[PDB]
Amino acid sequence: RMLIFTYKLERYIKNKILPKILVVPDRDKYQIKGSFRRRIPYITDIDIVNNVHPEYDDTNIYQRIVDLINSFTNDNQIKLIYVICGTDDRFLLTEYSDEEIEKIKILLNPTELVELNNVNKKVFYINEIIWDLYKLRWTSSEVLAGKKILRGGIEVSFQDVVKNNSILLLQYFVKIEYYPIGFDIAVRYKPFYQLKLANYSKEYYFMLFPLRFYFKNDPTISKQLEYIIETKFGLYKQLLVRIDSYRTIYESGNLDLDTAKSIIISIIKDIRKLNGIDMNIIDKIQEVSNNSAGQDKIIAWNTLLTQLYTNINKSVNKQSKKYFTRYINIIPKEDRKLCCL
Ligand SMILES: [Mg+2]
Ligand SMILES: [Mn+2]
Ligand SMILES: [Mn+2]
Repeated sequence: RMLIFTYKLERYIKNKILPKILVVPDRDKYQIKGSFRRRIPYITDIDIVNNVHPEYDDTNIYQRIVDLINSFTNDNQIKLIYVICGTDDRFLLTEYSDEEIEKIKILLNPTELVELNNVNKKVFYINEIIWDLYKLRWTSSEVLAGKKILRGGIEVSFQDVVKNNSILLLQYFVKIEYYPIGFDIAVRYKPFYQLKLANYSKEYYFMLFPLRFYFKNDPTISKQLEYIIETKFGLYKQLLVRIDSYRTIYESGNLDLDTAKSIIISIIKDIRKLNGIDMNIIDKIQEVSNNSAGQDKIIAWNTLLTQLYTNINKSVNKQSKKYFTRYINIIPKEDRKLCCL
């Protein structure tokens, strides 16, 4: 039932999906990156680099994206949510006490902003707010229209953006089996922070990731860490990503009831395989599915998935603390300070 890696699935992806969503389908012109390249058992998403020059360049890449978009209009399995290309430099801060001020005029909610101006490495929640504003995320209709309106009413055109950039990102969601899966395609048409243990509070599961990088060239330890992260706790991570998929699709304004329901159904089934979960959250989700309807249901679910998200994090971090302490103690105290760069 669950979406697990198999070669039947990989072949289906490479044969039936990729030729449809890639700018250049030729196998020699694309590379699979990230977790899918490692063929992790609990598939989360697919990351791909598409090197399309000289086949495609500044002068014809737009029309090829238009072709892709149009080919999907009547395809219920594939949706191109965002085309990411360009930046809005007005949100290019210099992180100076005076920089910030000059941007508030174009923000709506700077309470959240001032509610975390408190206090040098917390630029993380600053960029966490303005990232979507700095990086231009084009919708399909904005791409087809060929123009985009920015905050404050500033006008921008897609052709200008491609001419001033070397790469664009296609953000797809694809219904592979029972629910949507993210496909991120980095399209190159012209010729990191989460690795520091210092930037973590006590998210012990995610703090294993810097450790895995540290021990990447140690066979015995890298196998153990890979097993722990990807198999023992693999489903915890997959469920977090799957909840992010709901959120992302919903926030973009493209989640219909049928898709929301398929996601919620898959989560209810799989959540029972986990340990330490407040199953009351699950019961609350079922009661929504019973006494709400249409959009109100989608919204109520979104709200409840947020609690569930928190709960899953809490649980996996708790069950992970010992594996962290174990492997961190393998590193010398002098070096364990600034793991791992
Ligand atoms: Mg579609
Ligand atoms: Mn990935
Ligand atoms: Mn991705």
